[PDB]
Amino acid sequence: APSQMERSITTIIDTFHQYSRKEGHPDTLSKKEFRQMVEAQLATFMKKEKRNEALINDIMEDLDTNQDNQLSFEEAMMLMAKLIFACHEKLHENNPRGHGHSHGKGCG
Amino acid sequence: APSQMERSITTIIDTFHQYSRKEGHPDTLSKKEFRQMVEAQLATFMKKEKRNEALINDIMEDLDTNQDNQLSFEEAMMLMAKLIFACHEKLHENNPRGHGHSHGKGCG
Ligand SMILES: [Ca+2]
Ligand SMILES: [Ca+2]
Ligand SMILES: [Ca+2]
Ligand SMILES: [Ca+2]
Ligand code: NA
Ligand code: NA
Ligand SMILES: [Zn+2]
Ligand SMILES: [Zn+2]
Ligand SMILES: [Zn+2]
Ligand SMILES: [Zn+2]
Repeated sequence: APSQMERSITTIIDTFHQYSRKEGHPDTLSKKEFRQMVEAQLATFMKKEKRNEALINDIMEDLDTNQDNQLSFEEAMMLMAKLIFACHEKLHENNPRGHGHSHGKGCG
Repeated sequence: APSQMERSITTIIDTFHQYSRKEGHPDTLSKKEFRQMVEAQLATFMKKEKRNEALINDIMEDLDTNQDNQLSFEEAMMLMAKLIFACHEKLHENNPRGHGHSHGKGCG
């Protein structure tokens, strides 16, 4: 049976593929594909990015390290890593200790 | 609403926490916690690891880079990165092109 740790790893690759096969090379993200994925799959984690196209342009040029105007699976995971670490930090920030009660914000 | 890219990032941190808070430091994985997580959450991705304790010992000592006998969230993600990249490779291997039909193996 697939554990929830296994589904999360699969869903990440499944979601990258859902946007990489749309145009151009089927295993890389064009600008249109990456903006489409970001606006549709990272709308809460990147609430300021979806509406501010000026930010997606900065992110695309930082992730595209080999400067071929598309994001390989390796280049796109660099963002997924930064999100996981940032979500882990915020999750500890939204859950302070010593209050004597739970918090249910998660990360944003 | 939480996209499936957002749930996967949350479930990864939620699963690491489910095993890190059991004993010792609540944000790190002891040996018992990491073996417990691996055997319960990576049973298919690491089918040879769950039954072969000799492998979990190698993995624990490679992930524990600062040699304090526990895995921080940063040290444990190094494994999660290798799994994602290995699952992405195997997913292309299990889905050859040109057969004229789909494949449903995913990755193992
Ligand atoms: Ca593409
Ligand atoms: Ca590139
Ligand atoms: Ca612990
Ligand atoms: Ca350590
Ligand atoms: Na690739
Ligand atoms: Na930490
Ligand atoms: Zn791929
Ligand atoms: Zn409180
Ligand atoms: Zn934590
Ligand atoms: Zn076939």
